[PDB]
Amino acid sequence: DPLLRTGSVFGGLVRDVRRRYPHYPSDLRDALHSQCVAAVLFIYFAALSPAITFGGLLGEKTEGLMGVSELIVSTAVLGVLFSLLGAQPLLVVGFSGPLLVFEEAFFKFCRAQDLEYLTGRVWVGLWLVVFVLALVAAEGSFLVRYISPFTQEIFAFLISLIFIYETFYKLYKVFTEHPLLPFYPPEPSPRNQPNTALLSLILMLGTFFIAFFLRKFRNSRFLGGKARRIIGDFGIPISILVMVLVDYSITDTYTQKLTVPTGLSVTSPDKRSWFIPPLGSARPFPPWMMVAAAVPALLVLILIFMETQITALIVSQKARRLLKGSGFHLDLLLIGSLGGLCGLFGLPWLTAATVRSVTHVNALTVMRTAIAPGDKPQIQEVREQRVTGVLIASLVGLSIVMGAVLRRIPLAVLFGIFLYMGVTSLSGIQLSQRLLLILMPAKHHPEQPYVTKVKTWRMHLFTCIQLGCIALLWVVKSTAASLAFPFLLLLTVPLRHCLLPRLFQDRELQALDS
Amino acid sequence: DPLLRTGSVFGGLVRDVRRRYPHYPSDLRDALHSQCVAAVLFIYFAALSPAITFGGLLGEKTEGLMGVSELIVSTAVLGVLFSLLGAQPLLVVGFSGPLLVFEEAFFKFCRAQDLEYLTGRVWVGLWLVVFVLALVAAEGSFLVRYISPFTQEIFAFLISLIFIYETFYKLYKVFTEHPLLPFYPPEPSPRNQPNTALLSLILMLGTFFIAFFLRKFRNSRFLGGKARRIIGDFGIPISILVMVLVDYSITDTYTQKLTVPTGLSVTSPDKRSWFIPPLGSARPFPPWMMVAAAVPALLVLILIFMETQITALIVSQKARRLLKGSGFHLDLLLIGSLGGLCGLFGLPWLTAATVRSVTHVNALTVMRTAIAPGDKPQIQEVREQRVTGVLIASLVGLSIVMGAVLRRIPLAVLFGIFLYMGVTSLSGIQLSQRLLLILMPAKHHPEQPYVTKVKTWRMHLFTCIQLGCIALLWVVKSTAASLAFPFLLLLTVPLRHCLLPRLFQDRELQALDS
Repeated sequence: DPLLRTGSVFGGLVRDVRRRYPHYPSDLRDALHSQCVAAVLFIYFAALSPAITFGGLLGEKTEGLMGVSELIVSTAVLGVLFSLLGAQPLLVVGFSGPLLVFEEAFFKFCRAQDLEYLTGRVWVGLWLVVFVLALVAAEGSFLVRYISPFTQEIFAFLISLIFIYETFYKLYKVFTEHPLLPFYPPEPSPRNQPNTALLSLILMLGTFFIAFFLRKFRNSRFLGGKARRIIGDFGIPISILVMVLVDYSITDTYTQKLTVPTGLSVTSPDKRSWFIPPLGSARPFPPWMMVAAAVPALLVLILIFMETQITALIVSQKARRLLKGSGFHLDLLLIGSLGGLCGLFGLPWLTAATVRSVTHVNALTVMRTAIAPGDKPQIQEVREQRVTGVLIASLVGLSIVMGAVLRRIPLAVLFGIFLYMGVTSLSGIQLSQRLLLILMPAKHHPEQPYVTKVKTWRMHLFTCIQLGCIALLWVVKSTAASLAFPFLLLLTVPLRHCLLPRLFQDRELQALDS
Repeated sequence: DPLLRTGSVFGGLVRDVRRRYPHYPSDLRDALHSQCVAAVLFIYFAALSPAITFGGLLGEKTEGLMGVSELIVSTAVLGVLFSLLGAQPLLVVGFSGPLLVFEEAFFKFCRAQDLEYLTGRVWVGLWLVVFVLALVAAEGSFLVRYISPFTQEIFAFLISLIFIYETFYKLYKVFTEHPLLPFYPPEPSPRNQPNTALLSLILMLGTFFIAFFLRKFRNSRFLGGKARRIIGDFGIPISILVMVLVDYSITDTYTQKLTVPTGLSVTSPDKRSWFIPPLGSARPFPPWMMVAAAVPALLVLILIFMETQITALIVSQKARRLLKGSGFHLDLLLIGSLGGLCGLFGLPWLTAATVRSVTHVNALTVMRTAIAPGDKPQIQEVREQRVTGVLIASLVGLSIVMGAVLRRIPLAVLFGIFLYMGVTSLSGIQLSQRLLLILMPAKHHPEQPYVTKVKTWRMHLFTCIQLGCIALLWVVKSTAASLAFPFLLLLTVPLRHCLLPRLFQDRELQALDS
């Protein structure tokens, strides 16, 4: 009962510490295996590239005050500290879309009112620290009890679908940068190049298909059991290596490759330094802004709380075989305090990433080797340890000096890897199965509890409502009112607890939503 | 059984006629279905393109005396006549590699000795007619009882493997014609074009994958039974149409498309006409050549007999559920007589095609709709009829006036179709399963009779001998002694009946070889 209220200050934090910390030597010792190396290799690539993309976007939005080096430093430090001290070290922290939206909105507001951006960020971070401390001290993290699988399913489905859409849009942009022309006259990034878009498409599709086939090879009957396990664990590194070697042989064609800043320096050394004074550098900071910085801090608190808590709920489901324990009070305090203290040095705030954390958990799952003939395998265990997260964060931080190795990797392989991640993230959601059941005839449906106890036409209405909510949320995100997206999602909790009981019966709701 | 000897002249032919002809109205009536249209559409494309390729090669070899129009006319006429009068109308006649080798060798011999090529062909055809008549009149087609599944498996495996190899070599040649260059300066088929090789590869792979996925969609549970059957039957036409539309939308890049001669005319109107005089056109024909033309007639007879009878054996296996009957004496007489009479008009000889006939039979197989869950489907029936063969031959003959429609179809789609055909032709051979069983561990082998009654290491030696024979035959085909390939295959019949019993026991041989 981790969500019960105890009635004493900081009770949940003490309970989480006492529950999780004694397992520390086991956490250190569980990392001696060959699967952990493959997980590290996969998640390092899964986590490095979004940092570069969001750093480029952030540098574009904020006129070069924050860029790629700041994001890399923040990711490395926060990931190392969280994996060393967190109660759930399987979460992966990073940047996200809503954080970028908030940063751009706050930059516009600061520019309009003739205020300094970084000092405002400092005061926002201080207020966020105060609010998070006050929330944790009152055991305010027990409201996660009211987040039903309704909201979790909506959130996960929307996030994964958006992930896939952005991957396909990134592929599409190349076909407009390097179009297919009749004539290519002979001649500062290159533009209008031959054989580039088609080669990128081929590399992406090849990486995705090799990864998928190697993953399917695990459950086959060829070769020995040990060889099958070893080859299946290293499927994605093998795909990446094979496609990189294929691309390396063809040297006539231009392909875009990874770029990483060299050296540990701030993006704009002329404008700012590493430490941002809280009282103003060139101008005095007005006290009214110091007092009024609470509202953006409130918005950041709501965003971080929603994202982190929903991700922790999704990761710690009962069907995923999580044993050592979960922390709902310690992780929130760590993330909030570190984010608030990051404001002093001009670094962006971070939150737990849903797809990255789910992929990290999936990479460490060990299935039963005694697969029943013609039966879907069942999870045997999950390797709980802290070494992989620390290693991933350290590699992300250390990538600034490994530019020579990284400049040999094209982006299409990463596109294929992202496509595989997004596709495999959608197979763990009940909404996906209930959505596939629409096409199938009513007599082939499985023996799930929402099929036997619920009429066929009363189960499709639930899916219709969920899809309507997902579409409304996506539409709101796409328009100029995206800053209200974290609030609107929070409005699906009353909907399940105030309006759904008026339509569905209790016995139908208990089996449909569980 | 049709392979017994009766002891009276033309006994087998009379028995075949009396067995098959009464089913004629059923043969006409069984063609009223939607699957027959899909079969016609698939096999028309499967049969048209090899005619064009072999016509080009034949025109290259024989200095324009025989080309594409002659091959098209011969294919159309012989296919129509055979499908109207044959005892097994599911065979598809056409040209093949060994026939091309014999034609080139005979052309070289005629050029060396200063003789006319077409008159020599006329006399060779007359001697072939005489030999085939003498062979049939003595019930000489009872020796097919000695062709064990050993030889049939070797032949089918070699043919399909060569098919796949030629498809991949054609793709490689496409790559070599239009290389990937750094610069493409602007300046008789086009050469050194951009975006051609990669687009051709993409079209081939897309066609193959769409066809495979639509074939797999048949056994799923989505949609109704009628919709599943209809979509599965038309999988290959749908793939072709989709990829043709995809290629048609992109109008910037050059891709090679089907070319077909226009009009019904001989390839070289100056050199020759439609009728070849048997006594010599410009020079008297020496009688010694007339007498001595028997040896090439013997070679042609051996080739046609072997390949046609092995194809008829493969098609009429007991596991394929053939009901109406088979003809081993009527088909040989028809093919031999038509080939011999083709010499007078300067047309090439034809024989049954193994891959084409197997594909035609597969396209007409109806499986049981009551598929057991998690079980391989069982064949329900095969549609026996004469309409599809006549329609395919008529379409092949008529394609000389449909050039406008055909000039919009690229060759990469046909490459993908050929790849699918060659891949699906290898799944009906026991050698394929026994070759896959090498990789699997000894405890996962199925309950086939060659697993229970034969030791594991004594069933791998059989496969090793078969693979050695296949490799030796391929090596012989590749070198300059390819003209002896039909003989060497015929030497595998004594090997199974004189030497294999000295190694294997009767119990092992009876289960390993049917």
